[PDB]
Amino acid sequence: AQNPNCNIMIFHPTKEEFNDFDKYIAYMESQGAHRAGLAKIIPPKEWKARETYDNISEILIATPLQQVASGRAGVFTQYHKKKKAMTVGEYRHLANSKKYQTPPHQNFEDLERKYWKNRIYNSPIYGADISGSLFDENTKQWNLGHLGTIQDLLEKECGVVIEGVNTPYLYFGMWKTTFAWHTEDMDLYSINYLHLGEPKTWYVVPPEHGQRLERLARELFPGSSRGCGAFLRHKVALISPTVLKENGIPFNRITQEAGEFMVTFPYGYHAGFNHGFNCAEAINFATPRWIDYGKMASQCSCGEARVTFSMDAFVRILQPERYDLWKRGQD
Ligand SMILES: O=C(O)CNC(=O)C(=O)O
Ligand SMILES: [Mg+2]
Ligand code: NI
Ligand SMILES: [Zn+2]
Repeated sequence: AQNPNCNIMIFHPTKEEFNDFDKYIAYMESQGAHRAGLAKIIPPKEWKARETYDNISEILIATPLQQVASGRAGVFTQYHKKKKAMTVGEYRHLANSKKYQTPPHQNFEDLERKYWKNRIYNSPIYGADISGSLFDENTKQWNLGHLGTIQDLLEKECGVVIEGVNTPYLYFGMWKTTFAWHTEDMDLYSINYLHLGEPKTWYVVPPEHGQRLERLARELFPGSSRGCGAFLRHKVALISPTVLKENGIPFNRITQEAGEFMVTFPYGYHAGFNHGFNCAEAINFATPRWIDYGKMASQCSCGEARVTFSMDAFVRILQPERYDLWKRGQD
């Protein structure tokens, strides 16, 4: 079995290997990359996402989210307080202000220590979940707006045509902005490109061990767990690496830098934080190997998780027994 310790793998495809996206995902899996839940892909030196980032300041962040924490430094939840609209240029200035800017630090490890010590005492503002793309239309390789759609993959595998669309999303971050522990909707893959700015640190649990994270989370957030049998779908819970290690949960960590892709694999729980002002683009995708994970994915039906239009058909076709309860949760 390849990669039996479930380490995060890093790939350096050649320009020729960068042509065929599906083929390269399958190659990475042939080497055991999916066992980690997360892989890094460094593009060939000949590639670029677009020519410059000099003209992005007028993008609007219609609903910036202030991420307010509750709990203790290593075990907390966050809620999202909606703020007034602002442009990317306004948000960049805010990120760089004395109130929000990255503190002085020695290296990524020092900054990680500072994150986990101090995150709960601040409320950073995240420009997350903005429909759109920063890839040039002429970028033909690994262009996240030109991937094969999940609806087409379902149709190709299973024969059933379904409604829905699959488009990317932009994330404008600042120091301490946080993504809570989660798997993707319907335990899909994700791919994330860090277009510009400061790094993003990731934590990940191997898919084969995801239920160990779920059992810990039920113990650590006992009210939330009574509320909902899949409350990690709410995307609000944080658990630090120190707490994971104290509880014997297998995990790994890695820092993504500008110009790098990350891929999350089906049922790979992940969480992390931004180092300073940055912009990422991400989208969900599927392969043939995903279908069995989609059929088995948990679902939130308590009302909280509320999701996109296109999840309806995935539940309806892959999980017909759960459909009626899940849809009640949507309504
Ligand atoms: O970058 C973020 O805030 C969160 N991203 C992801 O969870 C992802 O790409 O799958
Ligand atoms: Mg602009
Ligand atoms: Ni994700
Ligand atoms: Zn729920």
